Amino acid sequence: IPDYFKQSFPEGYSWERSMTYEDGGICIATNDITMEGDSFINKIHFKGTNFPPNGPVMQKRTVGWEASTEKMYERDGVLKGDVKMKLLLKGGGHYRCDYRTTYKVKQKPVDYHFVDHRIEILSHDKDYNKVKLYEHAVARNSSVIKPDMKNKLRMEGNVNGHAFVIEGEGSGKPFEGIQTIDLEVKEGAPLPFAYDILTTAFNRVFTKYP
Repeated sequence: IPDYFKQSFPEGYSWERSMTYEDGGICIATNDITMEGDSFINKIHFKGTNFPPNGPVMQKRTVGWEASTEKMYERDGVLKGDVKMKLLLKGGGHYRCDYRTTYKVKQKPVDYHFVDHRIEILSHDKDYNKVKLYEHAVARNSSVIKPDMKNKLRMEGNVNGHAFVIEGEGSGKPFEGIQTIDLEVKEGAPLPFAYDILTTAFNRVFTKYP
């Protein structure tokens, strides 16, 4: 399996993602990923709208994302990833969302493969102003990048009219597909919406490819 994300460096890559929730809530996000030495640099823009004021996002009733499988494939020479995601609710149901991502990797001109995800909030303070987040990602069939590397990000976001800024400092194992990050809300505290809707926007370079 080709690893178009690691091959994108040192130059880097970007991605664009739509997230369509089952109750009309919609989020759009972009990330521009560069590398400055031992660290990846993520510049993230996140916008979300049409979340019902009584839905699980605006009432903070989500409990985490279910493990997922993302189908990675090529069309028109562009790398794409689709994954049906499920957000678990405190009452036991699932709140569904369709993710569609365009991965603008190094190679403009490039057999699908999968990426199995597990993402989890390991700890958080009361209002999620500070969050420790973890991801595990592995690709499976149908030396610019050190075994250990830092990952830094800044997100400028607006959800249902509420602006906010979040920055994170973390590290991971690019070749083992493991990473963690410490996230801090820098503007817009306290967030009035479910933190879970942001965590997947907080870098497929941290994926275990054969």
